[PDB]
Amino acid sequence: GSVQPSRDRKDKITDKIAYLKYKDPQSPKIEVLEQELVRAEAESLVAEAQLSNITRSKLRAAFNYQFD
Amino acid sequence: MHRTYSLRNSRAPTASQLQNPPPPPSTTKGRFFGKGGLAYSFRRSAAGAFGPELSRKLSQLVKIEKNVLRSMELTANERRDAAKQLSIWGLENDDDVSDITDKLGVLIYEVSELDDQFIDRYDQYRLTLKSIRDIEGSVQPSRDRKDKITDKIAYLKYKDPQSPKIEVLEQELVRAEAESLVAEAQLSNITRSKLRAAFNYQFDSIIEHSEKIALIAGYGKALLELLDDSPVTPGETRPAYDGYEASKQIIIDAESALNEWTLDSAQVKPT
Amino acid sequence: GSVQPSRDRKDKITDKIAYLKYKDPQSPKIEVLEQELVRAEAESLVAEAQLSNITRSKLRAAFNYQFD
Repeated sequence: GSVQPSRDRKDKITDKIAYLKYKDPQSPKIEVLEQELVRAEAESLVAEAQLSNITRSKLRAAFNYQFD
Repeated sequence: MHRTYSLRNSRAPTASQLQNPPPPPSTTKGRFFGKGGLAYSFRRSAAGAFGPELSRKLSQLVKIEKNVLRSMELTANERRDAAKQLSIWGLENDDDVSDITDKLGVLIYEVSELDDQFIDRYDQYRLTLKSIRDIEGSVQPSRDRKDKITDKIAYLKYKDPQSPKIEVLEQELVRAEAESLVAEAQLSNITRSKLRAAFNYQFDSIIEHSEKIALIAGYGKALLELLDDSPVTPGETRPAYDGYEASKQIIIDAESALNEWTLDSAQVKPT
Repeated sequence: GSVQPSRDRKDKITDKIAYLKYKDPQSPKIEVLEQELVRAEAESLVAEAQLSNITRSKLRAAFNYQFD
């Protein structure tokens, strides 16, 4: 649930990028939004990796404890 | 700066100062403020109060240089008006004075046009700086979030180490730290690459403008020989002016030299 | 004036293509609109060529007659 806002922000920012590049490619925020998008993409990649590790490690452990 | 090992406001004179003593301070430095305008001094303060903390000094610089640009366009219009007034006033005097004043007004109008072109280039450089201002202002929320999250981590680990959000907040903090590291790297690259490029463009505009005005000054100084300082006794009068062709040739040569000027044609060679 | 509707249609169709490919790339009219755009582009290229020839040939001739 805490990871989800990261990807929500990523999709919102990429939607804004698409809208700005479609309506007016020569926008003042031509590349600042793109750089913010790429740093958010790096953060979301780290978040997805840690989410996968923690989910798959606490599923195999909580269910192991439950089965014990 | 031409300062000296002294505790006074006096500055070390240069070779030009030794050859030509400096004139007294201008009589236009009247005591009101030197302000120019209330909006001029309030726009900067308004820009320097709100907005992101990181993009605060840069916004102040952008606003100050916008005021620079406004005052420069004002002085360009003022100088072109002065040239027009000189050309108008040249009629009442002799033919040689009229022609010389007309050519000088043409040169001053050309200087004003070059000033306007430099104004456009300055605005381009200001927009280049505005881009880095915007990117740093967008970067600032990332680090603001990082500090807020680390403060929350410290508070939670101090008040109750066995909190339900024991490690989710830490993982969110580390991913935010990775994002902030990428943001800082890209901010450094873009800031340091658009500072060295916007200022390079600004200096190119500066040297081009300076060379063009230097050529204008030299050509006007060579034109001023057609004017004569010979005084006439009250009874006598000069023969008719005949230096029209010389002035025409000198202004044609000035225009040709200005048109031919390029970046590689600059004769200024710094050591 | 008769040539102008061709380019007006070309810009309208390319705007529609951009809008459709931004809002939903997997649109049912995925490639029919693109093919219509390319055939309109060929028609507009022929129109521009003939407009240039006729304009530049009747300017040099009408003005030659006027100068005569």
